[PDB]
Amino acid sequence: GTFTWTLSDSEGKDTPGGYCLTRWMLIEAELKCFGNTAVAKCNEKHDEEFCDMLRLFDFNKQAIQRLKAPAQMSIQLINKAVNALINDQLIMKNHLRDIMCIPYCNYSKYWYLNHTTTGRTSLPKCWLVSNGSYLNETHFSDDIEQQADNMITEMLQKEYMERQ
Amino acid sequence: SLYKGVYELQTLELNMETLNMTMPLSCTKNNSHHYIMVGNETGLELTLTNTSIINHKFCNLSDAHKKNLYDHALMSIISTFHLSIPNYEAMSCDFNGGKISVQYNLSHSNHCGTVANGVLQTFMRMAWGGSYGCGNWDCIMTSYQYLIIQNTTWEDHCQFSRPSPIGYLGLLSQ
Amino acid sequence: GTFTWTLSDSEGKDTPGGYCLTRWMLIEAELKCFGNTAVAKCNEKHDEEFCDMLRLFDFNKQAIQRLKAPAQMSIQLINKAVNALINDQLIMKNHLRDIMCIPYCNYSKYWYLNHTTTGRTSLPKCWLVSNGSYLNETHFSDDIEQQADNMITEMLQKEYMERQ
Amino acid sequence: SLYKGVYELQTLELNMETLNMTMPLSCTKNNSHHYIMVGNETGLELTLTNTSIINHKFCNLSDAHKKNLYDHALMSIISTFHLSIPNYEAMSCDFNGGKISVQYNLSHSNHCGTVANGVLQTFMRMAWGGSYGCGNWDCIMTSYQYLIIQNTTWEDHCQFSRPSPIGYLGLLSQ
Amino acid sequence: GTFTWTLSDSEGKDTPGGYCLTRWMLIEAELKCFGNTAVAKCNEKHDEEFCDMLRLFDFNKQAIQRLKAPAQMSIQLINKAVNALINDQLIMKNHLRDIMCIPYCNYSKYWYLNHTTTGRTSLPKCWLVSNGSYLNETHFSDDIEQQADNMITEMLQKEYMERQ
Amino acid sequence: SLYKGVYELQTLELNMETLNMTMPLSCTKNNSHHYIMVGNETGLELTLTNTSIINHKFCNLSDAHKKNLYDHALMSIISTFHLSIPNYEAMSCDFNGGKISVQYNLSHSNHCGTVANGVLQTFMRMAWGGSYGCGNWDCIMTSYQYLIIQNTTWEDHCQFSRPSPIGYLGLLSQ
Ligand SMILES: *[C@@H]1O[C@H](CO)[C@@H](O[C@@H]2O[C@H](CO)[C@@H](O[C@@H]3O[C@H](CO[C@H]4O[C@H](CO)[C@@H](O)[C@H](O)[C@@H]4O)[C@@H](O)[C@H](O[C@H]4O[C@H](CO)[C@@H](O)[C@H](O)[C@@H]4O)[C@@H]3O)[C@H](O)[C@H]2NC(C)=O)[C@H](O)[C@H]1NC(C)=O
Ligand SMILES: *[C@@H]1O[C@H](CO)[C@@H](O[C@@H]2O[C@H](CO)[C@@H](O[C@@H]3O[C@H](CO[C@H]4O[C@H](CO)[C@@H](O)[C@H](O)[C@@H]4O)[C@@H](O)[C@H](O[C@H]4O[C@H](CO)[C@@H](O)[C@H](O)[C@@H]4O)[C@@H]3O)[C@H](O)[C@H]2NC(C)=O)[C@H](O)[C@H]1NC(C)=O
Ligand SMILES: *[C@@H]1O[C@H](CO)[C@@H](O[C@@H]2O[C@H](CO)[C@@H](O[C@@H]3O[C@H](CO[C@H]4O[C@H](CO)[C@@H](O)[C@H](O)[C@@H]4O)[C@@H](O)[C@H](O[C@H]4O[C@H](CO)[C@@H](O)[C@H](O)[C@@H]4O)[C@@H]3O)[C@H](O)[C@H]2NC(C)=O)[C@H](O)[C@H]1NC(C)=O
Ligand SMILES: *[C@@H]1O[C@H](CO)[C@@H](O[C@@H]2O[C@H](CO)[C@@H](O[C@@H]3O[C@H](CO)[C@@H](O)[C@H](O)[C@@H]3O)[C@H](O)[C@H]2NC(C)=O)[C@H](O)[C@H]1NC(C)=O
Ligand SMILES: *[C@@H]1O[C@H](CO)[C@@H](O[C@@H]2O[C@H](CO)[C@@H](O[C@@H]3O[C@H](CO)[C@@H](O)[C@H](O)[C@@H]3O)[C@H](O)[C@H]2NC(C)=O)[C@H](O)[C@H]1NC(C)=O
Ligand SMILES: *[C@@H]1O[C@H](CO)[C@@H](O[C@@H]2O[C@H](CO)[C@@H](O[C@@H]3O[C@H](CO)[C@@H](O)[C@H](O)[C@@H]3O)[C@H](O)[C@H]2NC(C)=O)[C@H](O)[C@H]1NC(C)=O
Ligand SMILES: *[C@@H]1O[C@H](CO)[C@@H](O[C@@H]2O[C@H](CO)[C@@H](O)[C@H](O)[C@H]2NC(C)=O)[C@H](O)[C@H]1NC(C)=O
Ligand SMILES: *[C@@H]1O[C@H](CO)[C@@H](O[C@@H]2O[C@H](CO)[C@@H](O)[C@H](O)[C@H]2NC(C)=O)[C@H](O)[C@H]1NC(C)=O
Ligand SMILES: *[C@@H]1O[C@H](CO)[C@@H](O[C@@H]2O[C@H](CO)[C@@H](O)[C@H](O)[C@H]2NC(C)=O)[C@H](O)[C@H]1NC(C)=O
Ligand SMILES: *[C@@H]1O[C@H](CO)[C@@H](O[C@@H]2O[C@H](CO)[C@@H](O)[C@H](O)[C@H]2NC(C)=O)[C@H](O)[C@H]1NC(C)=O
Ligand SMILES: *[C@@H]1O[C@H](CO)[C@@H](O[C@@H]2O[C@H](CO)[C@@H](O)[C@H](O)[C@H]2NC(C)=O)[C@H](O)[C@H]1NC(C)=O
Ligand SMILES: *[C@@H]1O[C@H](CO)[C@@H](O[C@@H]2O[C@H](CO)[C@@H](O)[C@H](O)[C@H]2NC(C)=O)[C@H](O)[C@H]1NC(C)=O
Ligand SMILES: *[C@@H]1O[C@H](CO)[C@@H](O[C@@H]2O[C@H](CO)[C@@H](O)[C@H](O)[C@H]2NC(C)=O)[C@H](O)[C@H]1NC(C)=O
Ligand SMILES: *[C@@H]1O[C@H](CO)[C@@H](O[C@@H]2O[C@H](CO)[C@@H](O)[C@H](O)[C@H]2NC(C)=O)[C@H](O)[C@H]1NC(C)=O
Ligand SMILES: *[C@@H]1O[C@H](CO)[C@@H](O[C@@H]2O[C@H](CO)[C@@H](O)[C@H](O)[C@H]2NC(C)=O)[C@H](O)[C@H]1NC(C)=O
Ligand SMILES: *[C@@H]1O[C@H](CO)[C@@H](O[C@@H]2O[C@H](CO)[C@@H](O)[C@H](O)[C@H]2NC(C)=O)[C@H](O)[C@H]1NC(C)=O
Ligand SMILES: *[C@@H]1O[C@H](CO)[C@@H](O[C@@H]2O[C@H](CO)[C@@H](O)[C@H](O)[C@H]2NC(C)=O)[C@H](O)[C@H]1NC(C)=O
Ligand SMILES: *[C@@H]1O[C@H](CO)[C@@H](O[C@@H]2O[C@H](CO)[C@@H](O)[C@H](O)[C@H]2NC(C)=O)[C@H](O)[C@H]1NC(C)=O
Repeated sequence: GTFTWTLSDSEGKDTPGGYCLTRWMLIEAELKCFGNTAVAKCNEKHDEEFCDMLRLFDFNKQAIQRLKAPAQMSIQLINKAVNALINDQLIMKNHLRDIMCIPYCNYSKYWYLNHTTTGRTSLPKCWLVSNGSYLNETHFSDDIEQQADNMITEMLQKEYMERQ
Repeated sequence: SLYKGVYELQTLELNMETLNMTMPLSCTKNNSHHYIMVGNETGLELTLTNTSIINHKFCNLSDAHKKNLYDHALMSIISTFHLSIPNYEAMSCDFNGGKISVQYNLSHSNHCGTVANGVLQTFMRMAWGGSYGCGNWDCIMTSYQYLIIQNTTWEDHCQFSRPSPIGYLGLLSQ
Repeated sequence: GTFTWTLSDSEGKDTPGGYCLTRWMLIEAELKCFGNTAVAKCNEKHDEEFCDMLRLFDFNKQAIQRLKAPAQMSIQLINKAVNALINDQLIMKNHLRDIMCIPYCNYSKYWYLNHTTTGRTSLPKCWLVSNGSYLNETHFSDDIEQQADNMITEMLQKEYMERQ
Repeated sequence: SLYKGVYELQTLELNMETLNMTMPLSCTKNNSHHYIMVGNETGLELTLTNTSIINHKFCNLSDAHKKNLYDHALMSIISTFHLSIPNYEAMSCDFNGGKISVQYNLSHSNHCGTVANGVLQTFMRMAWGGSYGCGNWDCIMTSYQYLIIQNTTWEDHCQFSRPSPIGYLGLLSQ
Repeated sequence: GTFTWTLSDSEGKDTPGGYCLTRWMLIEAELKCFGNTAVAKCNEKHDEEFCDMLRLFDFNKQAIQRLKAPAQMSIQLINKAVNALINDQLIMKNHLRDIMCIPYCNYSKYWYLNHTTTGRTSLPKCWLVSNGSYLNETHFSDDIEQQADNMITEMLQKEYMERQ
Repeated sequence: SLYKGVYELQTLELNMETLNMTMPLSCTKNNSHHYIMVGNETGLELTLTNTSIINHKFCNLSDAHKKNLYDHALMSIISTFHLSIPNYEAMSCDFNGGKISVQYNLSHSNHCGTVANGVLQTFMRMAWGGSYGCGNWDCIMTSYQYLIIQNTTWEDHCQFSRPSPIGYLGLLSQ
């Protein structure tokens, strides 16, 4: 019950921890699961494209399972629900970046770091595009490394405080 | 590729098609065709042409619901597009039978400020695709004279893009 | 002056610390005060029903004390102020949960943990309802315990860093 | 009840009645009656009936402010309710004298898409109470033919609920 | 690349770290630069007037440099972009405070602490006004000191964890 | 001044004039004059007077764009102000030639609820300045009979204030 970003309050207790995306939810991929700590970051972050997409999937799951009603789109339901589920500022910033020919997120692919042998995952970040294609890791090599360092720092700080 | 010795860079790609049951998805084929899809059965094509389908100089939109309408979802989507456009009545509409369609007259005299642009801008906003000469978007124009909105069937319409709820949702946010 | 969630900047300096709710503000209860640390969490949290209610009371107090004007409702004032004071997303999520028959907050009662002999309080969370009644602590026992552990962790981390 | 040995679970309940001086509070009595209250003196009842109060086929709403209106707060609340409803003129209004009242005709031919539902949905939204068969809320209907909005006095109207600012505020947010 | 509050993703790599405001951006002042750590706070803070102003300047810079188009105001661009760049709640709270004759931020001057010999800076906070003039540091002496203590605490906590 | 021994209190002041190329700035001179400026060339004065400029009892606003309009930016700003005001047609407009101007008739019979107040309130909101008797802002009135909006040139208009984008942006947020 460490996830507040979700609509219902059940989701966390079912999977042992973390949050899983099944095969059907992914393109050309098998089941992937992210650590509880990283997923829980969406509870407070109010600036991440991944978290909003994650929330839409959670919503969709609930709508399908909860509404016994014929599965017609309830347009009224979406029009009502979107204000609660989506951060419109992210939508507009990516729209704005596209307008100004600045690399931006088009909500496709997400890139994350995975610490070898431990399977420790960062929360995924959006893989930016410009001029009809994706940007190379070379352009944003620096950001990739910043995330690696952020993960290292958390690991060490935890060890020190656990040791205390 | 290991960063700082131990962190592998790994990728994830989302399948947004699974969201088709609750929200419309926008997917494009090329600069002339954008497609909005509902569920696994229907949708509307948005297309740019130099020909017409409607010979009317008027839009019978309110009559489309006065008559029992053909699909609340589609009428809602069409209305949303129209409501977004700032107005001016440069629109003709048919809505006769199950085949529902609307046509906009993208006419102008300098084009800056016309509703024809309001239509073009909304059209592009509805389906970003990859949006590919970095000028201002504010007063733009295209070569096509007309915009057609028409019902269609569940086939193809996904090239240079994949279905995404973002277009529709973005307009709701506006 | 550790509270930024308030409208005026005076509120904290008056009571020794923390924030108090008088008898008149509570149902069938006497004065209750919460610790400064917990109250201050509302400065950054943007997802808590309790904090928005707390803010409305603070607003109300200021409107009554500040406006010398006949106490008519200024509808225009509320219509103007609400956008700043209330997180509409919380309102809509609880509305949505009700629609989908998912337990939700109806802004009534709030449940908190109190560490014995020290009086250390968590910030209160909303007590959910469904099908005309309140949910038992059994259904959300897990969340209650998560909060207890969160409080324990903070206590220990503080002791260790204070010791350093 | 001590969690982890030392944490007592303790409860708090808010008195929202103290907010009556600055914002309207919504409180219900049953499925036929919802009450909106102002200050410590007045308010409006919202009720579902199968009888009528207004014999008009028209609403003299603008005339209600043309004439010096009877209370800006109440006119504002009434207007807000009406503005929320998507439109269609299935409303009749009196507003003659201090007793102000409005009546909606909840008429329909399949009911999905009617303004009668827009009214029913807004009505319920305005006063959640405890909202108690998990179907879609989008196209719903009730047994009552009419909705009456009328001034009233400061008595009772709180059963299965307590006064709360949430209903009103939620509509402002929309 | 530690700044996410910006529109483009380049801004951080250019200046060695931190964020600089040139002479042209300041009134009666020469170049000033703030530390990276403090600036980065705007990535998560959703309640600070300084951060929104900072963002407008960043936007302006990009619009001028990126748009090759004649520099006419694109009103449509601003009307579109503002929703993403400005926290309207701050605008409304200051508006509300002014209405109620409560000291408020009018987005003019900002006050910060600077640790001597190290040049360590807090993120600036808005200097409030009321009744046609600025408030004295005496009225908000307490807040100034709270910030000084917050900086001290961070310094010490870092030293202890670095030592671990 | 060192706090806790080591922290100097230092100040920063922002120059918002550098933002003139992308967004309008509001700057005042006194209670009778508020000025909105664009780029480094033009702007609109907002002024409170007891005289008139327009002898019309009507506003030719739509004709202002029907005719090739004189500046999209200014027409947009004027429209925005007008749209903000809740309505009532107590407005006359000229827009003839490059000199564009509008005049509002701030007429009332008790003033509470008139559009004249809607205009006064928006006017003040547009340019806070320093806003300097703590009564409610809701139903206020001034001594001036008319509001004039008129094009002007790039001179002065900054006393007791400095240019700021906040006024305009605040109205967009509303
Ligand atoms: C975010 O931004 C990125 C970057 O622009 C977009 O990425 C593009 O995604 C599209 C769709 O996945 C790629 O387009 C093409 O997809 C074809 C698959 O569909 C075909 O077959 C079905 C039937 O099964 C038909 O219905 C359909 O009409 C098509 O005929 C591929 O076959 C295409 O292959 C061609 O290009 C590749 C190069 O990538 C060559 O190797 C092939 O030989 C062939 O010539 C093609 O892949 C498009 O390529 C992607 N671009 C890039 C740079 O990767 C994202 O779509 C966008 N948004 C989201 C939400 O993801
Ligand atoms: C959030 O959701 C919860 C759960 O549904 C709601 O909780 C309900 O709250 C109401 C109001 O407090 C409870 O309703 C009844 O209140 C009566 C008190 O008012 C009476 O007297 C006044 C005069 O003083 C009259 O004006 C008024 O009309 C009433 O006649 C009690 O007397 C009722 O008692 C009956 O039920 C209890 C069981 O609880 C029996 O023991 C009694 O003998 C008697 O039969 C009753 O309490 C309602 O019971 C609460 N429900 C639950 C499950 O607790 C919240 O109101 C809602 N929102 C907010 C903001 O709180
Ligand atoms: C936030 O709130 C604060 C507090 O109210 C406002 O601060 C005021 O700012 C204004 C403008 O900076 C100060 O007003 C006066 O500015 C004059 C400068 O402009 C003159 O010269 C130009 C040509 O160069 C002309 O175009 C223009 O019309 C003016 O003639 C000064 O000359 C004035 O000086 C007078 O007052 C001072 C006292 O401060 C005396 O010492 C002088 O001798 C003289 O009598 C004056 O400074 C105003 O004083 C400031 N008030 C306070 C309390 O500091 C902010 O503007 C507001 N918003 C923002 C965004 O900053
Ligand atoms: C629209 O989205 C739905 C998902 O929301 C897509 O349908 C899903 O298709 C997969 C693969 O066929 C089904 O997976 C398997 O289904 C069986 C039977 O239910 C189950 O026993 C397996 O364990 C597994 O889950 C999935 O259930 C099904 N979901 C639903 C709700 O039907 C649908 O194909 C999408 N439509 C379009 C046009 O893309
Ligand atoms: C609407 O809300 C107001 C509160 O905002 C309620 O009035 C309050 O009632 C309490 C109890 O009677 C008063 O408490 C005591 O008042 C005396 C005299 O002021 C004071 O000396 C005591 O120390 C104590 O505060 C409280 O002051 C009063 N507040 C106000 C502003 O009048 C009112 O009853 C509510 N109305 C309804 C219909 O519920
Ligand atoms: C409206 O804002 C622009 C800034 O966005 C103001 O123009 C700026 O004026 C300064 C001082 O004259 C220029 O600084 C210097 O310019 C030269 C030549 O470009 C350069 O070599 C120096 O290193 C330095 O940057 C600045 O470039 C110029 N910026 C632009 C975009 O023109 C303008 O004065 C403001 N208008 C009003 C009415 O206040
Ligand atoms: C991070 O790397 C580990 C190690 O490969 C991944 O764990 C494996 O995931 C695959 C997924 O198909 C399983 O088949 C393996 O059994 C897992 N264990 C190992 C040690 O291989 C982990 O999934 C990666 N993280 C993510 C989110 O993909
Ligand atoms: C987008 O694709 C469509 C479909 O292939 C192209 O339109 C077709 O053009 C041929 C040749 O003129 C006609 O026979 C088909 O009937 C047309 N199909 C449709 C659906 O109109 C269209 O020209 C392409 N546009 C761009 C910009 O590439
Ligand atoms: C869109 O849907 C309509 C029906 O909802 C289709 O119209 C049918 O068209 C066929 C072929 O001409 C007729 O035999 C049917 O009688 C029509 N039905 C009705 C009630 O309109 C239309 O063809 C579809 N359009 C596309 C492009 O798929
Ligand atoms: C639609 O028709 C118009 C009018 O013929 C086309 O616009 C002209 O195209 C010729 C080339 O064939 C150019 O030399 C002219 O300069 C164009 N006119 C203008 C005002 O630019 C237009 O290209 C046609 N559109 C499509 C999609 O075929
Ligand atoms: C947590 O528990 C302590 C201990 O009971 C509470 O402190 C008491 O509160 C009551 C309230 O009526 C006072 O009468 C007592 O004098 C307080 N002291 C003790 C030791 O009993 C504290 O209030 C509780 N926390 C909350 C928020 O209720
Ligand atoms: C809600 O309560 C009201 C008030 O008790 C009920 O309406 C009353 O019904 C009696 C008997 O027909 C009449 O004599 C009263 O005049 C009615 N009062 C009012 C205010 O209309 C109403 O039926 C109840 N509704 C539900 C769903 O329980
Ligand atoms: C609502 O308020 C109005 C007055 O604002 C009340 O109307 C009065 O009703 C009594 C009884 O019939 C008359 O004697 C008065 O002359 C009326 N005054 C005016 C000016 O209308 C009305 O009764 C109230 N309604 C309720 C249900 O309380
Ligand atoms: C209002 O009047 C209508 C019409 O008489 C009532 O609706 C019918 O009620 C009978 C039972 O008396 C049912 O058998 C019918 O099937 C109902 N009609 C429909 C279309 O469902 C309605 O119940 C009355 N409403 C109230 C609140 O008394
Ligand atoms: C905090 O204080 C230090 C020490 O004065 C400032 O660093 C100096 O800034 C001035 C700015 O003109 C430079 O000329 C000096 O060379 C800098 N070094 C020293 C040691 O004087 C620092 O800028 C201050 N912080 C801020 C944000 O103003
Ligand atoms: C605000 O300043 C203006 C400009 O000085 C004042 O209006 C001037 O008044 C003189 C004397 O009547 C006239 O000759 C000028 O033509 C007026 N100028 C303008 C632009 O109207 C105005 O009275 C001042 N208002 C306040 C409240 O101080
Ligand atoms: C505002 O701008 C207009 C032009 O855009 C100015 O109008 C001109 O005024 C002069 C002096 O009377 C005439 O010679 C020009 O022919 C006018 N041009 C047009 C096309 O209107 C007007 O004076 C400006 N107003 C202010 C106060 O600066
Ligand atoms: C505009 O004209 C009106 C009408 O003459 C002025 O209002 C009156 O001013 C006299 C003083 O000259 C007061 O004794 C009256 O009480 C005022 N009337 C009202 C209804 O209050 C008004 O002051 C003039 N406005 C300006 C800016 O000069």
